[PDB]
Amino acid sequence: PETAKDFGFITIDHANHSGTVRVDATQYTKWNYINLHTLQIDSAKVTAEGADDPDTWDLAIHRYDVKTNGGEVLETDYQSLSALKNAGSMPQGIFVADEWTTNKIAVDVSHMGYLIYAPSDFNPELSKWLNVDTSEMPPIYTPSNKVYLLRMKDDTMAAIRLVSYMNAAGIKGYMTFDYIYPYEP
Repeated sequence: PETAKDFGFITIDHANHSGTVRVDATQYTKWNYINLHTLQIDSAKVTAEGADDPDTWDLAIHRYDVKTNGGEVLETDYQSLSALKNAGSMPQGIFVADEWTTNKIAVDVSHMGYLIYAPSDFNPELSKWLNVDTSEMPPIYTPSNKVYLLRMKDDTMAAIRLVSYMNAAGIKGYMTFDYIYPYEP
């Protein structure tokens, strides 16, 4: 059995500043908004005319796509939140902001010659957490297994690591990630 109690902040550890988020991102018509500040989940429709973003959010997931709310992401070389925590040093690298896209966020795959996209923000760096090789029949799914640093507008930081992109039946689009928020070396 799988209820609504199986989605959202399924794990919260206020002492360790850690937790686990699980969202159903199988629909092409929806954004799943995550608020790491309030430990809250929300969703809204996304059409060919864009989306209705809530007043407050830190990141959003559509299928395997990620967008941030004026945030910037760095893909670290660490493959564990523990490995990052132990390093005791801020990982160096260029933080990547969102890009404005008109051909990335698919909202209608019913013409699959034609594929309808939403004009939308997109973070190409955090979305690296899953690679989908479309030149293969069927496509090949390769998770980076890397730890991502998310620097939000207020200069607070989160360390995100995708745990799974499939449910127990192998259905793709059920996204589970572990985080450290707020992350401080």
